[PDB]
Amino acid sequence: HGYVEKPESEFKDKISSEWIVQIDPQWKGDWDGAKGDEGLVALYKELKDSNNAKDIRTLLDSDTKLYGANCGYTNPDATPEDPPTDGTATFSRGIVHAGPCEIWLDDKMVLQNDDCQSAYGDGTQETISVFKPVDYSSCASGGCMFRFYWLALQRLDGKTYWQVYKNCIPLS
Amino acid sequence: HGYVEKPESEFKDKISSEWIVQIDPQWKGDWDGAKGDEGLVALYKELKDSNNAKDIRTLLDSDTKLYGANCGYTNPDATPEDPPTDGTATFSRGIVHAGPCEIWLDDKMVLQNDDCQSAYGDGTQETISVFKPVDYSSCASGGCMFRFYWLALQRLDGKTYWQVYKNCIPLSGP
Ligand SMILES: [Cu+2]
Ligand SMILES: [Cu+2]
Repeated sequence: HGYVEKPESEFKDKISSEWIVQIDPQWKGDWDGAKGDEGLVALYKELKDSNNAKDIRTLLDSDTKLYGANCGYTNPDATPEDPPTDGTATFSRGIVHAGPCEIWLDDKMVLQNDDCQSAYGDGTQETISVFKPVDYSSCASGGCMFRFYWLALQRLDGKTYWQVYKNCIPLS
Repeated sequence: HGYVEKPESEFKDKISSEWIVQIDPQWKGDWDGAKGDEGLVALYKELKDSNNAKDIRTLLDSDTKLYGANCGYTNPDATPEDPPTDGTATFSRGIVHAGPCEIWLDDKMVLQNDDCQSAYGDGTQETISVFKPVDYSSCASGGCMFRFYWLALQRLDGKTYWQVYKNCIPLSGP
């Protein structure tokens, strides 16, 4: 759960920290047989390779009925805001689910990791997750759309689920 | 997870300890706000009272799309077997989810609890769950269908779900 807080996510309607969808894994594999967070991540990395996938955006953007609405619950129509000046993005809390995440500035993939839980925080909810480094130089011209993608790999009584989080924030 | 082991569940095809369905709570209430297993059970009891429900079978039988196929993955047309002789039924493992369960022999409800995790075992998977007491006397003349229902109350990241478990086992008379 959570949303990007810097830059500040905006909502048209209700504020929500929830995933946009929560579905069965769509890449065929032995998801249920993986040993814990490290197992889910390791399997993800293995399936990423054999599906020939360079990033999660391509997958998550390919079908909004299966992978959820563009921008999730966030509002791309919001008043654009100034990019951060410190080369970071900040989540609204600590990431406590394993899985890959990505930041794009328009068509430029500026940050990517197979397990953002370990890369950008300490796995506790208390420690704010800080996405860094982020180069916002491509935005200084005429702005950009900041897009955040996160695929959390989750378990409920032995069964693995994919949770999809999407945020969009316009920058000037 | 699990299935009734005594009497012995027979499976239509694949053997499965899984629920037949897993769905949003269908009774409106503050399911996500309940504090743990104790809270989930306490909330069930309140909504049971206000929905005027005497059992879970009526609800779970009312819509077999929403609440899953009759008999789950089990075969009610298996060779009938002799009822247990010791006034008990045995689960295939220990129950480790909170929530109500009940046992019917045809239209007779012979066991019910709002929280079978605490009533019929110790909350560990290792300790086998044993439903008791069960009176099988109605099966003597002409056999009976044994039905097990269980509504498990589960959380996944602050969101509550209902898991529905159903087993049917045919028992013989003399
Ligand atoms: Cu979450
Ligand atoms: Cu289970």
